[PDB]
Parts: sequence; structure tokens; C-alpha cells
Amino acid sequence: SRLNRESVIDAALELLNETGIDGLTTRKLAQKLGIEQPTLYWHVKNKRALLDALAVEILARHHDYSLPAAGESWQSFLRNNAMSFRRALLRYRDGAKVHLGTRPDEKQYDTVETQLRFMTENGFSLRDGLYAISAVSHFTLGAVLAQQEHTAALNLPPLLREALQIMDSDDGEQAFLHGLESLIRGFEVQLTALLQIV
Amino acid sequence: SRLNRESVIDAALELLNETGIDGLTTRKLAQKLGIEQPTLYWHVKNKRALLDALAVEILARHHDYSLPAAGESWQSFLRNNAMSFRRALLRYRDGAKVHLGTRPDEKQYDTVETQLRFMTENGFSLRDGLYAISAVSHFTLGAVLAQQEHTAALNLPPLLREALQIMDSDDGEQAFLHGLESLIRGFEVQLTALLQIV
Ligand SMILES: CN(C)[C@@H]1C(O)=C(C(N)=O)C(=O)[C@@]2(O)C(O)=C3C(=O)c4c(O)cccc4[C@@](C)(O)[C@H]3C[C@@H]12
Ligand SMILES: CN(C)[C@@H]1C(O)=C(C(N)=O)C(=O)[C@@]2(O)C(O)=C3C(=O)c4c(O)cccc4[C@@](C)(O)[C@H]3C[C@@H]12
Ligand SMILES: [Cl-]
Ligand SMILES: [Cl-]
Ligand SMILES: [Cl-]
Ligand SMILES: [Cl-]
Ligand SMILES: [Cl-]
Ligand SMILES: [Cl-]
Ligand SMILES: [Cl-]
Ligand SMILES: [Cl-]
Ligand SMILES: [Cl-]
Ligand SMILES: [Cl-]
Ligand SMILES: [Cl-]
Ligand SMILES: [Cl-]
Ligand SMILES: [Mg+2]
Ligand SMILES: [Mg+2]
Repeated sequence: SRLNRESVIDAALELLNETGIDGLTTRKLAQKLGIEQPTLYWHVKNKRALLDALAVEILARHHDYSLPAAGESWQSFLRNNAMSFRRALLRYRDGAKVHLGTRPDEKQYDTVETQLRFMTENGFSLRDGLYAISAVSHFTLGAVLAQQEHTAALNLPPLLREALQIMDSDDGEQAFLHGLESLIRGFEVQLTALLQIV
Repeated sequence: SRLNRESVIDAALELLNETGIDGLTTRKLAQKLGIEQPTLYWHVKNKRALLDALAVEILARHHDYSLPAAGESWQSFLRNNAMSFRRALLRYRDGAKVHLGTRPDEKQYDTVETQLRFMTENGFSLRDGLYAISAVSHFTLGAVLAQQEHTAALNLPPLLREALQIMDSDDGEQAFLHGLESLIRGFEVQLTALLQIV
């Protein structure tokens, strides 16, 4: 079938949904594409290359809140951004595993530079803004991975029994959203402290 | 060589360090143990079973701050606990990947019940205590995975160039510790608010 970049990526994401990340292979992608392996190789050199591009394309396609709205507070941007990042990661099977270990791609440079600049224009040092952004990313990544990998892997004392009912009660959104608010407020307390002991 | 549980686990962890998690296999474990595969099978049924037990044993062996000290504040316990969890996850290659998707084991029940009880004795509802504990776990998991998987996978606008120097500057401990403080303070602001609008 068609082997332009967009079509290869479409097929790969469809396969990711079928197999998950551990089970995704270039051999299986070739089969899905109706092509022989040396044909695939011309287009896609190895699994790493493919995973690198899926991480980028999952966000380009589905991570819609990458930029602050005009006038938006930094707290609100981080909140919407995290929510959007989470949704994009959850969209495909093992999506968070796909993102892990990537670094920003050149096609994301201007976006991510805008995010870092925006934090600094709101009073953060570059370093502190980066810490806040990285904490949001790590927290969101952790939460999504816990959920998705929990699913992959698939006598109690009373408080643990209950905690597990609680967790078995929703998809992880409630705990994520509550933690996110805590994270943001801690950042704010830090920012507003300046050089005061806090 | 010896195939009691402790010896199998020792050998598996040594192998994990050599191969990482994706490359860890029961065939390679058998080779390391000097035994044939059907011999290994008697002891270890599959990879999942082995990963499940490594997650438990990495914490039993190296996660030393699982319990509050007498008199310790909840904020301090979460801090020490997170630090200890991080260190244990970083101890083996792909350690955080090994933990992901596990649930508490019966051998951890009494420990984890004590943690949940401790949060409730400090004013948290079970639900809110669990959210705090899960946020710490997810944040710490995210941070460790970002680091370890970054390593596995191994023109810039100026703020991104600098951010990447910053990140290339330490192992991830500084950003983790700073984020952790933010997370804890947000939890505290929440706890102390009671029913006030905050
Ligand atoms: C916080 N939010 C989830 C950010 C985001 O929305 C992104 C986006 N493309 O819109 C990311 O790329 C974003 O999700 C993301 O992945 C980011 C990163 O990986 C990094 C890394 O690894 C190193 C330095 C800088 C960044 C970063 C500033 O680009 C990160 C921004 C992340
Ligand atoms: C926060 N800190 C890192 C905790 C910890 O120190 C643990 C330990 N064994 O000492 C965990 O098991 C701990 O790390 C950990 O893994 C915990 C969990 O996985 C869960 C899950 O998945 C579901 C319900 C309850 C828990 C939990 C209360 O046992 C978690 C406690 C985690
Ligand atoms: Cl076609
Ligand atoms: Cl073509
Ligand atoms: Cl194209
Ligand atoms: Cl492959
Ligand atoms: Cl295959
Ligand atoms: Cl990452
Ligand atoms: Cl022996
Ligand atoms: Cl034996
Ligand atoms: Cl033993
Ligand atoms: Cl295997
Ligand atoms: Cl093998
Ligand atoms: Cl997990
Ligand atoms: Mg990233
Ligand atoms: Mg766990």
C-alpha cells in the first residue's frame, strides 16, 4: 500500500494498538503494509526510528493544548497542557512507553521554546520553569504508565482492600487531577516566595 | 547452580543489569544459571512471573525507608519514602520498568497498610492519603523512567539549548527533589484547607 511517511505512521499506530509496544515489530509492520521487509527498510530503518517518530506524531495529531491562550495564567496553562498531554498519551496502547526516553524533535522546537519562554515571562527562572515543566511531564507520564501497564500485566488488610477498590473504581483520572492541583499549587508557593524562607 | 528462590532472583537481577528488561529472557537466565530450560521452568514459569518477583525483591532488598520513624511528620515520611523508592528503582537497569504495573504483594501488605494508616492518622481521608501516596509514586516512577529510558535510547532555539544543558548537567536528582518539595507543599495546602475554598 502507500509508503509515504504519513501512511507508514498511520499503519504503525494501528499496529501499536493491536500488539502493544513490546510486540510491535518491523516484520509485523511490513505484513500490515502488504510489503516485503527490504521494502519496509528503505522507509523505516529499525524499531527505534519508528518509535521516535510515533512519539512525535502522536502529539502532533492529538496534543492540542501545546500553547498558552492569550492572557492565560501559567497555572492554567500547565493544567490544560497536562490534561492534553495525558489524553494524547492514553490515545494508543502503550503510548506513554512510546514517549519515554524521547527528546524534543526539531518539529517541536518552536512550540517547546514558546513554553519555556512563557514560564520565564511569568517570573520563573529558566531553571525553575524547566523543573516545573519536567515535574508535570514526569507526574503525567508516571500516572499514564501506571494505568496502561497495569492493564498490560492483567487476604487483604482493610485500608489496602479499600484503596484497591478506589483505584479499581476509576481509570486514574481522579487521582491524576487531584495530584496535578497539588503539584501546581506547590509550584506557586515556590514562585511567590522569591528569596523568603518557605 | 543453586535454584532456590533467593538464588534465582540474584541471578535474574544480575542479568537485568546486563541486558535490560526488553532483552531479559528465560532462555538467557537458564544459560546464566548453567541449566537447561525445562529445569528453569520448574522454578520460574515465565517472564511475567519473574518480573513480578524482581519488583518485590528490589524493594525488599534496597528500599529501606518504607516506614515512618517514631514521631515523624507525614511530610518528612513522604520525602524520605520517595527518596528511598527512587534509589531502589535506580539500583538496577530498567528498575522502574520492572516495577510498573505491579500491585502490592502479600509480603508487602503489612508495610503498605501501615503507610495508609499513618496518612489517615495525620488527618487525611483514606482517599486523599491514597491520592498523595499515588502522586508521589507516579512522580517518582516518571522521573526515574525518564532518566533510565533516556539512557536506553542513547539548530536548537536558545532556551531549549540551555534546558538541555541543564538536564545533561545532572542525573535528574535536582529536578526530582525540587518537584518533590512542590508536590508535598501542595498536599499540605490541601490538607490544611479542610472545607475552605482554596
Ligand atoms: C509539559 N508539556 C507536557 C510539554 C509539552 O506539552 C510538549 C509539547 N510538544 O507540546 C512536550 O514536548 C513535552 O511533553 C516534552 O516531552 C518535553 C520534553 O521531553 C523535554 C525534555 O525531554 C528536555 C527538555 C525540554 C523538554 C520540553 C520543554 O520540551 C518538554 C515539554 C513537554
Ligand atoms: C509511596 N511509596 C513509594 C510506597 C512504598 O514505599 C511501597 C513500599 N513497599 O514500601 C510501595 O509498595 C509503593 O511503592 C507502591 O508500589 C504502591 C503501589 O503500587 C500501590 C498500588 O498500586 C495500589 C494501591 C496501593 C499502593 C501502595 C499504597 O502500596 C503504594 C505504596 C508505595
Ligand atoms: Cl495504496
Ligand atoms: Cl509509496
Ligand atoms: Cl507524508
Ligand atoms: Cl523489530
Ligand atoms: Cl515478528
Ligand atoms: Cl521521558
Ligand atoms: Cl551451586
Ligand atoms: Cl537447587
Ligand atoms: Cl530461598
Ligand atoms: Cl522469556
Ligand atoms: Cl533469548
Ligand atoms: Cl505502577
Ligand atoms: Mg518528552
Ligand atoms: Mg507500586
